[PDB]
Order: sequence, then structure tokens, then C-alpha cells
Amino acid sequence: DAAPIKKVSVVIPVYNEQESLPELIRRTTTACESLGKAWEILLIDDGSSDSSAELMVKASQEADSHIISILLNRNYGQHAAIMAGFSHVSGDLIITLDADLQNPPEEIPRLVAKADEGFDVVGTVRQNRQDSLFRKSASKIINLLIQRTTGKAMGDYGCMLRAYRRPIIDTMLRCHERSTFIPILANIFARRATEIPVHHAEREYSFMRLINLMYDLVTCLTTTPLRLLSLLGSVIAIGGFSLSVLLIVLRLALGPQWAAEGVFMLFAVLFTFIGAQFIGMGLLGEYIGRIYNDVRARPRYFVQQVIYPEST
Amino acid sequence: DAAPIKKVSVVIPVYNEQESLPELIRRTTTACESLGKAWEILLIDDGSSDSSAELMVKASQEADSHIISILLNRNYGQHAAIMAGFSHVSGDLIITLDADLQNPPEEIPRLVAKADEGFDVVGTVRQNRQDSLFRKSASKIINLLIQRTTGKAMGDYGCMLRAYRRPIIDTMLRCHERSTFIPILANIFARRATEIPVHHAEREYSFMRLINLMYDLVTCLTTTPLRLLSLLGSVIAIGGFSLSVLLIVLRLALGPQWAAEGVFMLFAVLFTFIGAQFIGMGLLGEYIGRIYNDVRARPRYFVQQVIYPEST
Amino acid sequence: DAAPIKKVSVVIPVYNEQESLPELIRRTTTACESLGKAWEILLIDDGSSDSSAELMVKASQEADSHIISILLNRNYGQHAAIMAGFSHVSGDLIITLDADLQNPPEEIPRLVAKADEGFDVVGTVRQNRQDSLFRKSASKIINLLIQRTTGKAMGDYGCMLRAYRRPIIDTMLRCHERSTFIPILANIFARRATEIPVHHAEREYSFMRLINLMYDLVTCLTTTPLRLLSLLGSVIAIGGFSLSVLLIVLRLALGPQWAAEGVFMLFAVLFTFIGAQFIGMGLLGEYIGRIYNDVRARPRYFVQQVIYPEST
Amino acid sequence: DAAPIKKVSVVIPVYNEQESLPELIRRTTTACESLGKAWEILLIDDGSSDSSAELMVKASQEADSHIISILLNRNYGQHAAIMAGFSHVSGDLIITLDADLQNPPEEIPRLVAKADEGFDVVGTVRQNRQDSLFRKSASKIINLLIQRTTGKAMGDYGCMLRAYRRPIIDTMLRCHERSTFIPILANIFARRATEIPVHHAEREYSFMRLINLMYDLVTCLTTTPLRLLSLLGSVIAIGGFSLSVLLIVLRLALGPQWAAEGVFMLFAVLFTFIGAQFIGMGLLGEYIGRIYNDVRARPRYFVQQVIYPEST
Repeated sequence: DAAPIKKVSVVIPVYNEQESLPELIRRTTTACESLGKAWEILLIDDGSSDSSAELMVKASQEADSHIISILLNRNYGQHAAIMAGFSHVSGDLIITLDADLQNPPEEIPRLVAKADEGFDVVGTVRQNRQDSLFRKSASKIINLLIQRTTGKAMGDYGCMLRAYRRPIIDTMLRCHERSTFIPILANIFARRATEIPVHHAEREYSFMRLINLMYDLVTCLTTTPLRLLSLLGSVIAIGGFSLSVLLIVLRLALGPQWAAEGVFMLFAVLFTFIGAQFIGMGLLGEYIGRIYNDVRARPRYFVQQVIYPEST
Repeated sequence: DAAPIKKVSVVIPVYNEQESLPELIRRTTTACESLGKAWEILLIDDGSSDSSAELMVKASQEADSHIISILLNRNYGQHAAIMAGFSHVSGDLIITLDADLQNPPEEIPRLVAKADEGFDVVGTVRQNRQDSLFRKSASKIINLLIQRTTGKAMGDYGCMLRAYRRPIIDTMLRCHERSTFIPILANIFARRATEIPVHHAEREYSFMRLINLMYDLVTCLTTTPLRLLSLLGSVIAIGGFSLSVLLIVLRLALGPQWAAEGVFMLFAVLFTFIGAQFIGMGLLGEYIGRIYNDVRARPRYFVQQVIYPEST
Repeated sequence: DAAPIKKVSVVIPVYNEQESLPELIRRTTTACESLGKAWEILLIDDGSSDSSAELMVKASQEADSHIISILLNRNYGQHAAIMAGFSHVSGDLIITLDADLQNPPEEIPRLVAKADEGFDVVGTVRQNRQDSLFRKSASKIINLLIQRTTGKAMGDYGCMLRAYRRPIIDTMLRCHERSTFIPILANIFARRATEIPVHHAEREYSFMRLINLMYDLVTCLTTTPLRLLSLLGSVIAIGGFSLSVLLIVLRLALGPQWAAEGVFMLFAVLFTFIGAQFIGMGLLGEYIGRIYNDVRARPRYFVQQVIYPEST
Repeated sequence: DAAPIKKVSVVIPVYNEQESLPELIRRTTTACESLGKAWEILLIDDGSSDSSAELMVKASQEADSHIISILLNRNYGQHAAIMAGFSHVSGDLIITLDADLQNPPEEIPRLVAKADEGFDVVGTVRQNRQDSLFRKSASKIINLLIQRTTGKAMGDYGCMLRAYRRPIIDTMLRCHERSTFIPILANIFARRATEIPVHHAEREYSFMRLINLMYDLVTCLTTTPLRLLSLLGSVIAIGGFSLSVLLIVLRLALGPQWAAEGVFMLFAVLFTFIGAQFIGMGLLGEYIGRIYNDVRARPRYFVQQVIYPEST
């Protein structure tokens, strides 16, 4: 069906944005008014300490305002702020935006139009951002891994400008896992998805953040690394056993060859035991991985429609 | 008691079966009409992309149809589709069938008749399928393991044609474990079970699927592999300690014997420590295995009847 | 307070006891009638296959019977049968008995009288059973461990004849852990406990059962074995580092001493790394143990009475 | 806002305090009466065996008493007693005090006044207690770690005299984790916190308690130790591989150098494998740590206020 969008909800986490709030609000309001549909704006203050909350309250209390302000008691994180925002939306299309104006609000109409064609998730890709070699390689690896796992590609995973339909948000609200990534979670349930190119501000994370993010993504996406240990251990054990047998055969055939042959055979046995240790660790990982999946308990399926035979 | 069957429910997962749907529906309807009992057919579309959903809807909307069509929003897996089907059945006997017509629908009456004799689970075994040596050995090993664990044998675990009674499905719906195998889960609760031989289409998984399936079955059935590590480590440690003591005794008795005796004693100590490492890993596995069982939280018991003394 | 007992409930698991059921029922009924209090008897059939269920039903339907019969759909275990029995009791004192008549039913009045003095849990100890050396040593070790952990001693943990008050059973019904031991669980919540000596039939487990039972008890009682790994690793690492430093100091002081000194230093470094490995395994165990305790989620406390100040 | 306090609740765990109860009650009552606000006192008996319960009941039943007595069926721990006390409070400011009179009750007015300035958590620091070197170093390390993790410093973590506002207690009641530390849990949710200096009685834990407390704090605060294993393993593997390559290059360039060069190369390979083992253990820890966090399931966020646009 061609179920169209009739209301748009915008979610913007706020944390120490005193300088950028006025222009952000003005541009977002103008962009939303250009849609021709009903709309609302949600501002979530993640425990700011620079008078942002007062500005948000003033904006909410202004005449003819479409802004809903949500105040958290302290800082909890951008992911938690976004999840809190999702719990108070009312429209059928949800859009996430950055409060630093790094992504222009003027792109919202394009996302709305694309979603009106029948897509559940609409993403964005930043053009010619000129990242460093390591960051570009990491982006390529992450895109390939996500495409292989979820079946949907993602050119830019760190981009904040994205659109979701209401059922996607409803299902994502059912996942209580503390460590995750919202764009991956959306694609885990999306049927139809696409991405479009966008531009960005030319000028505006540390390495320690990058390493932790890589670990989080790998743990959220797959458990194969636990499986690779058994393969490595089996290879090592087979090599060690083959060398041990070959040493005895060679000594029995051509007699003694070196003064330290016994040491070499003992080293081969040691390598075999070391490989067995890797096999054991992989065996433990097999259970640990399933424990984790059962613990975080994502939904198994969703039913779209049920057709019963006519009663007559 | 001889509680007989009065309604039969058929569950068939569908995923890109546009070509086989008409003949499948016709033959299944004919077979069900030959029963003489009330019946219904459930078709679950697992996110097909070849117009199967439209055919299913058309079949459901046709006059005098006994077909219930269930549509999923996207692909989730055959196990999830079967579980969704179980949530919408209404009969007291449940039959699972394959949509590729590899197993003929004409065998259903035999399963119904066998179940009418008082069996809770009725299975099937394919005759003279002529599998490869490795697959046959794996089948034998799996059958032996399942027989030892659940107390019920299974000649063919990969066969899809099986019948279950309503209480079995109800109890299986209480298990939320993500990784499992439905036939094993049924036997875990079944009191009386049997299998019968069937024929199959002569002509129509990859090795990577086989290895993962073996791991899944082993993890679902038992935790002994975690126990074997302690035995291995104890054997290694005892051997190493015995060799270390023997070396000292021999040197003290008959004096020096080799130039590298100290190296040999150090290797023996190293082997003892390596065995201790296996013991430690087994110790960790002891807790991990119980954590997993507590996490997946299968039902502990089911009460069939309670008899109170007469009030008078 | 001297809250006395006014009704006694007897729980007896049944599994293939066709021969012993009549005498068991007769003697238990006589013993219960000698109490002078209200009483009931619960018989749980754990999937017997020797006509025990029919005998139990006949006994329940007999005139002036105090027997409640509970039938399970199949075999699940003695622990599960006892837990099912606890879910249907109605008295304020609960007694567990063995259906093989190994423990005479005539001891019940002594347990009732002892419980009437104000004890929550009353146990029994078998006299001069003349067990083997290993079994006696295991019993002593288990008794010491339980006394140290729960604060209550248990001379015989394998004895089935025991008495519990209703609140103890109610709290034990709140623990859903699959692997546990009921007598230990009772003492975990009991305030006042005691044991008394009893006699037993002279004549009537395998080693594999004993080893598994030891592992279950150790895992249910404590997590210290995970802590011992770090101590062992630290000792090994300190020894290795000390030897490595001593070798260098000795060589620098008195010059070269042996041809294989470098090999010895390398072995010392290897031992240090091996100790570090034990430290790491202990570090993992630290988290695993707490995960297990949080998973099995036993109750934290129970409130006996609350006194508010007089409203006036 | 300047929401002031209007009722004060005092929580005091009791365990064998027969001697100190009268003076404690008298001084606490005098201090509370000096506040000028409504107040109540909660006494929790943690299974005492020295007639403390009778004294508490007598105090509760005395005329014009503000004391609520809570009796536990047996001993469960100070943390459990405090949690039980929190479940029965009614005021908007909660104060915890020690029953041994080590911390004078006369400091309560200072805490109330400080909390009236708008603080959520108010702590205390003991001056010139003259602890040993190891204990002082441990205190410094714990303070630094807590400051880095929660963002709030704590000069003395072992001090019992502290004040909390009602929402903090309400959120802490939502955390069911068995192993934790209440002051850290409070700061995890507090927005504004402070500490003040206090005095203490000059004269009145064992080393085994200190080690367990350190492990508990480390496990409750962070998971970095699981991350350090991968770094250590990578360093070891890189060093071993570099040495192995250097040995071959040197031998090919300048020819043979030592009789035991092959042994050295084998040792280098062994070190590389040992480092790989550390990497694998860190890989397992990555999943274990996230499993633990998902298991103990702390609240993700709290909403303070929501402002909707004016309906007109």
C-alpha cells in the first residue's frame, strides 16, 4: 500500500548547545513549515550546565510553538536521550538530527519525500569529507560487516541524520540491551531501506573512543571471533602432531641427526597442548555467546497481517 | 484414555515457493479432505520476494477455503516462522510439512492414524536416501546422543514431516530460548513417542552449515565437554608429576644419565602447570554451564491430574 | 511465641514402588493417626511404569482417605516431584519421606514433637551405617563446608527424612534455580535448626553420581575456587621473577656457572607468564561468579514483624 | 527550585547493640528534636541474639515515640537491613547512622542544613583518623577511581554517616544487584553532591575483608581489567615476532652465532603463542563484561520534567 506520512517528529539531543540553539530552532522550524504536514519538535536536555534548559523552556512556552522540551535529572548519554525522546513521540515518521548544526536541517524535506515512496529506513552519506586513511578503512570494514550481517549496507554509520517509521521505533523500544547501535537495530527489523547523499559543514573522536566503538560494533554484530579460536587451535595441534610423528619417523629411518632432537620433540608436544588450550577456550566461547544472545532477548518476529477464510 | 483427534492443523513455512504453491495446496487439500475430520491449513510467508504472498492471500480468500495466511514483515528464519504458526493454531493435532514437496503430503493420514493410537509425538524416517559417509556418521552420532540424553531415539533429525499434540506445542511455546531444535524440545516433554518409515523425492546443506548445526546440537543437548577438560588436565598433571619424581629418583639412584636432564625436568614441571590450566578452564566451565541453563529457563514439570479424597 | 503445629503434611515421591506401596501407606497412616492432629498425605508419581499410579488413585478414592495423589505427565526427577508436592500442601508443618521404606515412618512423631519446641528445620542422622572410607570423608568435608557457609551443621546430607515449617517452604518456592539442594536452601533461611539420631534398614550411588553431586554442592555453596586461581598465579609469578633476578645477580657476581643458564632464565620468564595466565583466569572468574548469583536471584531478606508507634 | 525538607527519616541497622541502644536512642531523639521538623527513626534488627529486639519493641511502644521497629527473621547482612529500612521510610530526606555511636548523632543538623541548600547527596569525611599506610593508599586509590568513574569524589567510602533525598532512594530501590555499594549507587544517579568534614570517636577490618572489598569495588565500578589483557597479549606477541624475525635475519647475515639459537627461536614462537592466549582471554572478557551489565540491569535514565506547548 501507499500509506503516506501525515505527521513528522524531530528528535534532537541537547548537551551544552547554548550558542547554537537559536539558529538551530529557527532553521528547523522553517524547514518543518515547508513540509505541508503536521509536525512537532522534541528537545532533550542531557543534564546541560550552560542555561540551555531555560532557553528550551522559553521556546516551548512561546506562542504557537510546536516544541516539546524534555529535561533529564542529570547526564546519561546521547543514546539514552534519544531513547527517552522516542518514548514521547506521536508522529508516524521519526527524524533524528544533531544540535551542533553539522548536518543542515534543510535536508529534511528530501528524507520525507523519499520515505513517502515506501521506505522504512532512510539514511544519509556524507560526500568528500576527506577522512584519514585509518578512519576510511574502518568505515569500509564496518560497512562490509553490516551489509553481510543485517543484509543492508550503511555507507556512513556515524552520521546522525536519519529517518525511521513508527513501527521501527516501537520495536526498537522493546530492546533493553544497554550496549548497541540504533542504526543497526533499525536495519535488523527493516524490510525496505535506502541511503542518499548529503553535504555537511566542512569544519567542526579520539583513538580511545574509536577502539571502544570497534569493540562495541563487533560484539553487537557477530560471535564469529569466538569460533575462530577453535580453528586456530586445531591448526596448531595438527601441525604439532605431524611434526612430532615426522621427527620419530626420520630418527628411526636415518638415525640420529642433531644433539637437541629431544628438545624439538618436546617443543612439538608443547605446541600440541597449546593448540588444545585454544580449542578449550573456543568451547567456552560457544556457550558464552549463546548466553549473551539469550540475555539481551531481542524480539524474534513481527506479524504484519493475518487473513482468515471468509466465514460464509 | 483413548482421547481421539477431532481437528488437524497443518503448518507450512513459505519462502520463495511461487512455483510449487499450487500443486502443494491442491495435494494438501486432497489429503486433508480424506481424513474425515475437521482441518485447517496455515501458510506463513517468511518475507518472500516472488509474489508468494499474493498467491497465499488469493487462496485464503477463495470460496470454501480452510487456509489461514500469516504474513511476516520481513525474513526472520524457518524456526521463527514455525513458532509464529504455532501461536495461531486451533486444533488438537499439529503437523509440520515442507513447502518444497520433498515430503509428499499423502503421508498425513498415516501420521493421524498412528497418533490416534495414543502417541504424543510421531516422527518419520527417510529410507535409502544414500547420503555420504560423513553425513551418515553424523546422523548416527546425533541419533545416539539424542537417545542417550532425552531417552527417545530419532533416526532422522533433519526431516520436516512430524506430528505433535496440543500440550506439546503449548509447552514448547513456553521456551523462549533463541537457539534450539524443535524435535528435541518436543521429546524433552513427550511421554510416548514413535517413528515410522516414509519415502521421499529422489532428487531435490553446505559444510559451514553442518559445522554450525553440530555445535548448536551439542550445546543444546549436554554440557559434558566442559567436564572433560578437568579430566584431561588431571591426567596431564599426574603424568607430569610422576615423570618429575621418577627423574629425581633415577638420578639419585644411578647418578647422572644425560646432559639435558634438567631441561627434561623443567619440561615436566611445565606440563604439570599446563594440566593445571586445563583444570582451571574446566572449573570456569562448571559455572558457565549452569548459568546457561538458568538463563534459558525451561519448564521444570507439568501436572497431568490431581485427585483429592472424596469430601464425604 | 509458642505457636504450635495443628496440621501435618507428608510428601512422598513415587517412582516404580509397586511392591512397597501397600505397607508404606499402612505404616504412614498408622503413624499419622498416632499424632492426634489433622494430617494429609501427598503421593507424587514421577512417571512410573509399573501400575503405581493406579494403586495411588485407588488409595485416594478409598473411603475416609487422607491421601492426595498428584500425577506427572512423565519423569522429571525427584527434586521436581518434591517441588510439585510443595505447591499443593496445606498444613503448617511439612515432612518429606522416602517411598522405599529405608527410613521407618514411625519416627514422624519425634520430629513433630521436636518441631513443637520452636524449631524451623529438624533433621536426622543415621547411626552406624558403616560407609566406606571415601564416602565418610566426603560426608565430613560436606558437613564442615555447609556448617562454615550456612552456619548450620548437617551430619547427613543424603538423608530424606526431614521436617520444615510453612514459611521455609514458601520461601524455597521463590527460588527458581534449577541446580540446588533443598536441605541447604532450607538452612539458608532457617533461624533455629537441630538434628536428632535415627535408625535405618541395614541393607537396601555410583562414582559418577558422587562426582557430579560434589560439583553441584561446591557450585551451590561457594565461589572461593575461582578466587584461589589468582593466589596460585601470584605465587608462581613471584617465584619466577625472584628466580630470574637471582640468576642475573649470580652470573654478574660469580660469572658463568652452567652451559644452559640462558635456558633456565627463559624457563623462569615462561613460568612468570604462566602465573599471569592464572591471574587472568581468576579475573574472569570474579565476574562469572557474580553473574551466576545475580542470575539465580535468591530472596535477599524476609520481614517477621513491624511495630509502629501508637497512633495516640 | 528551593524545595525544602519537611520530614527526616533516620535508618539505623542493629546487630548485637544491647549496651549502646539506650544512649544511642536518647542522643538521636535529642538531635532530631533540635531540627524543628517532623521526623521518624527506623531500627532494623538483623537477627540479634542479645535481647536487642525486646529493647527496640519497648522503645517503639513507649508513649510519644517516633521509633519504628523492623524485625528480620534471621541475619542477612547490613546492606540487606539498610535496603529493608529504605522500603518503609516516609520522609523526603533519608539519613543513615551507625548504632555503635562511632559517628556522633549530633552532626545530623549540619547534614540537614547542607541538604536544604539544594544538594541530593551529602557525605562526610573523618579527620585525622591516622590509618596505616596501606589503608590510606587504598582509600586514595578508591577515591580517585570513584571520581573518575561516577564523576563525584568520595574522601571516605567506609563512613556510614550520609544523607540522601527521596528520589535517590527510590531509584536505588530499583537496582536488584546483589553485590554493590550504596554510596556509589547514589552518586550514579545524583546531580549535585558535596562532602563535609566531621569528627569521630578516637578508638573503636581484617585483611581478608579488605581484599574482598577491593574486588567488589573494582567489579562494581569498571570492566577495564578485562580490556588490559588484550593489550598485554598484543605487546607480548609483537615482541616475540620481532625477536623471531631478528634471529633469522642475524643468522642469515653474520652466520651461526650460538649453539642454542634454535632453542631461542622456539622460545620466541612460544612467547608469541602465549600472547595470543592473552588476546583470546581478553576476547572472552569482552562478552562477559557486557553480559554482566545486561544482567544487573540498572535504570537507563530518569525524566525530571516535561513541558508541552500551550494548547491555545
